[PDB]
Amino acid sequence: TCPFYKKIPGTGFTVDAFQYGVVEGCTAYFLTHFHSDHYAGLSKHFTFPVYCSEITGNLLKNKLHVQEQYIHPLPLDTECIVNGVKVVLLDANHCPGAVMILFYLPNGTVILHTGDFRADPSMERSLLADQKVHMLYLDTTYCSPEYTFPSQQEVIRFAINTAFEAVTLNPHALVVCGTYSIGKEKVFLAIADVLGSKVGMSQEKYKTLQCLNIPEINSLITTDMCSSLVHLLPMMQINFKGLQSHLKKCGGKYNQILAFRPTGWTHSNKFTRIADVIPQTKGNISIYGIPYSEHSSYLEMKRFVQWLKPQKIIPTVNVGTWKSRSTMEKYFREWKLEAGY
Ligand code: NI
Repeated sequence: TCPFYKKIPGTGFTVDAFQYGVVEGCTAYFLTHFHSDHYAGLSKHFTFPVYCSEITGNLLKNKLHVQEQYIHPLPLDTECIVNGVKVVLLDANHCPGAVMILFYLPNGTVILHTGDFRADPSMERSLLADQKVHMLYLDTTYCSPEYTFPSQQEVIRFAINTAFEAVTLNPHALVVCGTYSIGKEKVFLAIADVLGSKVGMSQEKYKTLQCLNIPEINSLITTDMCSSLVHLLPMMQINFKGLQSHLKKCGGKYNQILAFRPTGWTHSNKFTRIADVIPQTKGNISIYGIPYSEHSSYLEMKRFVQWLKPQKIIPTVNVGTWKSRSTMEKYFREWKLEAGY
């Protein structure tokens, strides 16, 4: 049964609410982005109108084989009427296709649901800037001040420089990169660009990536593993054993592996700088774990809520415990007192 923080009050609308079967009183189901926690339940036997972005729609048609008559793609930064109500889609600065949604309720109330997001000062010059938000449904994944990480550009900087140095020192090494889902494609697209290579990958990852409207993409990725010195692998293979095993498949082409595990936040960030990050190494194989976040840090989150000045905030991540809720409400009150709204 559908939780309260996935219902839009005063409408026939739900948000990322697909795993509960037939939601009583729902006429238009919304999907913020193509990640498994959010789409769980969708398939070729889904028969209600789904609203989403274009890219999200491609992933529904091609990866879940949801039928074409039910996918309603909506363009961004655009006022659209759905079941008598004005919606707007804005960039979530998360993974590809990821949106936030602005709902204009018939009784004058105005709701922002954030989906998943990495807050950015650029969001302060979107269509949000024109007006007031009475309720905010907020991705609170890193809502505690100990959650610090670098900017995406610092992380990619470090990944480029690392990879170009190792391969200029050893022209016979292979670079591998981890993935489970969509998102973080810059990790491997930038490493492959500094290095002269296309990216090598499986048939399933290649077709996921063919859904994402990335320009010049046919020139960047391939299913021919042998032609490539950057390779994509499932995240669970980025371990000494998984790699050893992959190094054998390549057949005396490479004699060294440098691997990148993109993680979210991890405790080591509290003490060490991006600059100072060091690998695990066994013999001829090395693994870097890198804090490439697609979620707001604490500092980013707070800044966005203070510019937005909502009347009421409802969290959507970390909702399960009394101690987590209590913690999050304490930061909402400090933010509000400080900015004075
Ligand atoms: Ni997500």
